Amino acid sequence: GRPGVFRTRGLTDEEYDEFKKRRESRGGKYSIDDYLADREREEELLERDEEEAIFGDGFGLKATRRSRKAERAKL
Repeated sequence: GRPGVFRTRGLTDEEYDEFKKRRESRGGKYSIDDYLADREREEELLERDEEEAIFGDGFGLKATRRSRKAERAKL
């Protein structure tokens, strides 16, 4: 335990700028820990899933549906 009113963990200008933007989004009511919590997401979301076919056995979310053969695209 420590009396750290404002933490950082290791936020560079870019992460902090994002944080500022995100904090402005909250009208200033956005502490670093709120950011750090979603940062715990961002890093998880930084890799996997979006690389196609990681979020399960399929990749339908981002499947390249070219669909050049569709006489009835909407039924």
